[PDB]
Amino acid sequence: ALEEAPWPPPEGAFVGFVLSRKEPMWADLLALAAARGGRVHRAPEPYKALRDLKEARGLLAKDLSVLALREGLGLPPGDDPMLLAYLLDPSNTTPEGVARRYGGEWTEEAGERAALSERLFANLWGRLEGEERLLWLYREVERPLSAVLAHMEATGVRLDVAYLRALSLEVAEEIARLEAEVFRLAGHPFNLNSRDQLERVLFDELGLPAIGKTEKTGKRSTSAAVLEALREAHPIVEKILQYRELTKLKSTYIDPLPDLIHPRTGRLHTRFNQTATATGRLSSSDPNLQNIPVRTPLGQRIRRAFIAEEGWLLVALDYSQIELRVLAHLSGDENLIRVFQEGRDIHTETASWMFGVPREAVDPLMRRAAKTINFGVLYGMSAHRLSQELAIPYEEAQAFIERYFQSFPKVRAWIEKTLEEGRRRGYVETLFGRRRYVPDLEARVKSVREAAERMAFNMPVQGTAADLMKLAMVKLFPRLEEMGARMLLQVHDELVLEAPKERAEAVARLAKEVMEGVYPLAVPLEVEVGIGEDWLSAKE
DNA sequence: GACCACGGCGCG
DNA sequence: AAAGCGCGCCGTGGTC
Ligand SMILES: Nc1ccn([C@H]2C[C@H](O)[C@@H](COP(=O)(O)OP(=O)(O)OP(=O)(O)O)O2)c(=O)n1
Ligand SMILES: [Mg+2]
Ligand SMILES: [Mg+2]
Ligand SMILES: [Mg+2]
Repeated sequence: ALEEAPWPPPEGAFVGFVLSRKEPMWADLLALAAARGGRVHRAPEPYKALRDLKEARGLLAKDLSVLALREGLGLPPGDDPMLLAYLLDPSNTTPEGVARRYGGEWTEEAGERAALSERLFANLWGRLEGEERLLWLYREVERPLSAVLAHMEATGVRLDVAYLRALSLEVAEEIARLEAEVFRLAGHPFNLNSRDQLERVLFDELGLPAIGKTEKTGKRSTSAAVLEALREAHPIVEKILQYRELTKLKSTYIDPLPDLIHPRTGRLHTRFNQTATATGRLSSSDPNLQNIPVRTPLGQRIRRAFIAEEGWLLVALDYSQIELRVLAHLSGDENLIRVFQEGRDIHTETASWMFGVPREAVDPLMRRAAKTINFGVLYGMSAHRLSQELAIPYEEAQAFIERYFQSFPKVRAWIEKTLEEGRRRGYVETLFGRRRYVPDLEARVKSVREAAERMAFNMPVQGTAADLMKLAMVKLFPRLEEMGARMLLQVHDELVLEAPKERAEAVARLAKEVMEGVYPLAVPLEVEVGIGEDWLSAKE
């Protein structure tokens, strides 16, 4: 179809490329092509050809940019049809689907990918015309953010490998102690990793009371919540919970991470997926660095393995109570606004009630426990679940939920208004106009409809917080480059940077200010910042 | 060796 | 498990 023309392509051409594997830091670049003006140009040798491009423009542009950075080439990502489609409808998350939906087919040939990028860009650009607010998000947030993400991905983070290896050996011995006790208590060995085998042991052999059922298959659940309720019924329960905690951490973090160090950089490299969530948040994968443990003693030990380069420090910055502040702005609730104008902390207040201690006596881990409670209740947690999680009577859980919303009267009104508009329009939106379609708001099945409602009224809050963080990253990145500091990770409302020791204090101050001032709301945004040699010490 | 669905669980 | 929401990865079980 397209006239095949000699490499290289003219400037502004759209690229297509094929990787040996999905991870750009680990992939071999198998093929590269570009398309423009009814022509397709195929590179005879992809790696060398990379040097001819001045911009990665096309589907998955960021990925190619990350591969280019890895090879020491400064090839920034530009237009990407994925970002246009994702803004039109965040269910647009794969090139396979976007292609089918907007005008072609995602194949495994670079030339075809190049032509496809060009055609999809034309069509999607046409769909965005008139959508002033989505276009603003594209130009002011998503497009420039992809460049920032590319640098983050290519930079990676330093990990204390020997430390994790040593930790693995210690945790293995403790796991053996736990499994042996579980087998002694069961009266026989079995695969303790199999929730099917454990189910039979707990509920059929030991005759414990089943408490809950699983979603898809209706099996008797062995979840931590069920085990928690059974803690008193049998000694084997506590041992299983401890085994579960250790094996989770070992199988997910301690063992896999050390093996993922890149041979060229000597660092660990995640992917920051820009078109992966329904709300506008980023996700992180291969490996996921947005869920590194932090709650338990062993989890904290693991977080300590994330460290600064010699002569550098980590700077960790985290928005205070962020979705509550966002909620205050979206809902306009006078009481909630006043909470933040007065410098109050709702997590600490709930924690002090939960644990029956003065606010001054609330420690960091008590405060963290209050977050599930505060956001749980806000986004529709049942009194039954609440009562179970707090080990208080059903009636007390009910009253806590009532006082919560009674304290902030306009919140319920905002929720109702949000749902009404979502029903009529078919979508809900963030402060900046990012959309999520929620068709099930009119489902005739109550459980399905109500589930859709909770998704719907949560999206403007979580999504607005996401837009704010993305905007802050776009503003902050060029200031960091100027100071010779690096942006390493984003964890939803937190950034982790790496700075030369002599500039770390200046970097911390500047980053705090950029993040707090990103987009003034009806309440102040506050950012907590710490500096340290490891990720744990840097969050104070 | 691969894929999936599921339950389960780590973080935000 | 339960009327929190958003993710990605683990091992098991079942295929292919
Ligand atoms: N169990 C949780 C924890 C967090 N979040 C969302 C809402 C939070 O505001 C946001 C950021 O998570 P944080 O842990 O940083 O919580 P906060 O910003 O609210 O409190 P903090 O002051 O400790 O940073 O993610 C959530 O929906 N459910
Ligand atoms: Mg926060
Ligand atoms: Mg946070
Ligand atoms: Mg799942």
